[PDB]
Amino acid sequence: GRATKSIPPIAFPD
Repeated sequence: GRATKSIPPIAFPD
């Protein structure tokens, strides 16, 4: 669920 929209965006499936 963690997806930071700062680039480059790091999104984790949790």
